[PDB]
Amino acid sequence: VPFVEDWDLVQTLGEGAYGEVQLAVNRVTEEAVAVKIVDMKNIKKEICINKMLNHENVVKFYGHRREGNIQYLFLEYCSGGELFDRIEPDIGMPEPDAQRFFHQLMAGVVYLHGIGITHRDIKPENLLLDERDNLKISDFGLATVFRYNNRERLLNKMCGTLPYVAPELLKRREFHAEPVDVWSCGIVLTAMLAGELPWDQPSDSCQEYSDWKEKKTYLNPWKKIDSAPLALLHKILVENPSARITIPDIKKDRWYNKPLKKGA
Ligand SMILES: CN1CCN(c2ccc(-c3cnc4[nH]c5cnc(C(=O)O)cc5c4c3)cc2)CC1
Repeated sequence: VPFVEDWDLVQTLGEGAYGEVQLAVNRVTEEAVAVKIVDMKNIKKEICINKMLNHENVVKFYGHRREGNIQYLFLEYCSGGELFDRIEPDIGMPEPDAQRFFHQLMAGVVYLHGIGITHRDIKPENLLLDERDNLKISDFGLATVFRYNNRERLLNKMCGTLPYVAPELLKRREFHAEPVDVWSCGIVLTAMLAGELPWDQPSDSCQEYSDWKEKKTYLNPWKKIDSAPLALLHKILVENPSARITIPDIKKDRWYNKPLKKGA
């Protein structure tokens, strides 16, 4: 079965910081793939990190090939698109659906953290869905190593997306990598259950963030969220990253372990 690496473009799937992502369809084998096209006239590091990854909740990397100035990355096509488009504005989605996606998100993040990688930009636009609605983490363009030879490195680079970034990234010179990813997962959960982001950024200058710190959960988005997931959010969206809930303890949370959804 030759000619297994000959692709035909069809649709613009999206645009990232470095370039655009297009759907490409194979020749003989009829495989569909996502191809990231960046005009280099950062992606080197993105490719290196992608080569480390192999997990059911991480978008698969197939390979790379450059042509002078234009770098191509070949990646798994997720026909369900972005989680972003499953979130209904001002509504969210059914709690059992949110719970399942959150379970899969945690699985993916545990995997990454276990191999010493932090994503640094978790948000619904970077969480894709395959044909069976399985959630897959994508876009490692801001990802980096925070643990190597069993030694943790503190981060200092401000990066990510403001509504999703943890407060310590705006307040402290250095910070631990893992609690930052945990925080963004909490913002994702909030979005799934409310169809709105709670604040522009987690700063003292942001009224909506002050309200949350004051425990005004009679306001939106919190009043739309049931007491059980809201109790989890209270543990995740903690300002002090050392007091913030860790993933092992998220996995013990009452809502996290609530039977909600029937199998397929
Ligand atoms: C209304 N439209 C519905 C469909 N939609 C959409 C459709 C497909 C994708 C899509 C599918 N597989 C994909 N596989 C990927 C691998 N890496 C990336 C990346 O940004 O790094 C991005 C992708 C990626 C994006 C993303 C969005 C775009 C909005």
